[PDB]
Amino acid sequence: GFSQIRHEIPMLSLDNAFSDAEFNAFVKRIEDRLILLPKPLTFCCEPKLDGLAVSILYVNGELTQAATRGDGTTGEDITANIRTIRNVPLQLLTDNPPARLEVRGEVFMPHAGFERLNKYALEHNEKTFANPRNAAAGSLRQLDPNITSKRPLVLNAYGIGIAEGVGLPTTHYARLQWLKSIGIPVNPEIRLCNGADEVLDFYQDIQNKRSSLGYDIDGTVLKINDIALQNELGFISKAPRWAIAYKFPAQEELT
Amino acid sequence: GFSQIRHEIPMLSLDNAFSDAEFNAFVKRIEDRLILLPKPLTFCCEPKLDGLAVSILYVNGELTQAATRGDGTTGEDITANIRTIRNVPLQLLTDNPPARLEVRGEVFMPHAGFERLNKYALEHNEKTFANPRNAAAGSLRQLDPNITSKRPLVLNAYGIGIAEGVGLPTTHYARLQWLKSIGIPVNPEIRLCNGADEVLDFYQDIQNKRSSLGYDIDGTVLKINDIALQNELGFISKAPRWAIAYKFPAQEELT
Ligand SMILES: CC(C)(CNC(=O)c1ccc(Oc2ccccc2)cc1)c1ccc2c(N)nc(N)nc2n1
Ligand SMILES: CC(C)(CNC(=O)c1ccc(Oc2ccccc2)cc1)c1ccc2c(N)nc(N)nc2n1
Repeated sequence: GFSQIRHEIPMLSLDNAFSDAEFNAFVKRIEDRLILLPKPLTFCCEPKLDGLAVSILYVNGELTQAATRGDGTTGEDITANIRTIRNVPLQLLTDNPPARLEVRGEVFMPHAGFERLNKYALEHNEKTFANPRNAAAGSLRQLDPNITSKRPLVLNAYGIGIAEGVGLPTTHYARLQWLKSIGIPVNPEIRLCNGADEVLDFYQDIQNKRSSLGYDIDGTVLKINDIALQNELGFISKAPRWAIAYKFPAQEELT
Repeated sequence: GFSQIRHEIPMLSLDNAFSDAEFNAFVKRIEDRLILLPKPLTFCCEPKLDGLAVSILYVNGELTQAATRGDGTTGEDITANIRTIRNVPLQLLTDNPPARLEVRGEVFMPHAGFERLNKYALEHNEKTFANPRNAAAGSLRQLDPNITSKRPLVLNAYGIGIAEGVGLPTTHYARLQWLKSIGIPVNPEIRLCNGADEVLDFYQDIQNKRSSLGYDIDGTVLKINDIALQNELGFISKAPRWAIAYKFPAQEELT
């Protein structure tokens, strides 16, 4: 199979909200927690794309390795597969590439590609992919990078992991803009919002085009723009490093 | 339904190991991480019981509230249900109860009870419980605490959450012994181990009696005994507090 890769920096998951009610609930939880509410709190609002999350490493501007999210802590080495994705640059353009930079984002299959692939499948006696999401995951997680080569995949960056030879801007949005400039792809629907009301609008606007843009949008990820606040706000951890459950082999049936 | 309760302190999950290989892997990961290996590292080795995890709160010795684990961050108020569990004390015996103490452990159904309950079910035209685990969960999560009253449940403590009017000992094992003395039930199979080899023995010994003791044992949870090291070792977190995914309502079918 694929070589396993332990992410130097974790690939955390997200809590979900399925209503404005739960969303404000989330906001309030933050306000209280924050030492002093800046008023009115700015969120970097970006669309959540339907696909597979991946981590790409750049060493002095050169794409050197990539992996799948895995369990969030260990993924699979899909470097070669990643190089086949056109919109993924092999070289960051800056003249001053950080020592090491880890770009994170969604790999996905737009409607046109998805539709074409499935047309081919059906007409050639092969189960079609249920959705662009699943199609993406399979197209990408290929032992033979040539197959991945022929699948229409696209990368939309949303974050950074390791980062050394740099002093990243203080705001997430500023960071995404930097990633753009150095040649990395990031969704253009990302906007800045002040206060729930404003965010909720973003939510509505995006939802009213979750499929109209040419690709699938799962929902919207809302993040506090100010990096300092992020550090302050913390991480809703779970599972200790000092312990572990060593489970017994499954119970067998009678007979 | 049940009133929701947000755990003041989280109810973390555990990583698993299904082989000595993965176990040592876990140990090594710790040794490296630790600033200085004390040699040879002591683990509090306790059996992992098959059932439901619960959190019981004592205010000045009095059981005042209890809840289910939920998603680890929010559970259900099952206080009344808990009071029906015999081996759960309503009053900690010490003359000096902490301001507030939160005891955590597994609620479960031993073989005898499980078997009896199911005998009744079958003979009265009712689906039997597949296992003591499931039977426990259902017997406990009852809107009517009287039903829970008639199900044979048992509590085996394994940890502490909130703790105020106290200065808990420096070792987990010391802490469990304290919980015993103040009247709380804890599994007697808990032993102390030095170095993998020793732990691995515990693993074998317990596995060779995972059902022979009169109740079901899932596996064995291994923890570093020294609380200081625990703090040092940290928490393998996942999910930020500064962000959240606001998902769109599910996709609908054609027609
Ligand atoms: C926000 C984050 C959860 C990424 N963030 C991280 O993975 C992450 C990881 C370690 C961090 O810091 C730590 C460093 C060391 C230890 C622990 C935490 C901080 C953020 C996320 C996840 C999924 C997303 C998605 N599908 N679409 C969009 N648009 N954005 C998304 N954003
Ligand atoms: C070790 C722990 C994961 C409990 N520990 C915690 O829930 C926990 C929670 C917050 C902690 O500290 C924090 C406080 C605030 C924020 C974050 C962490 C530390 C431990 C656990 C889980 C399941 C067990 C089981 N089925 N059987 C046995 N025998 N032991 C078990 N032990």
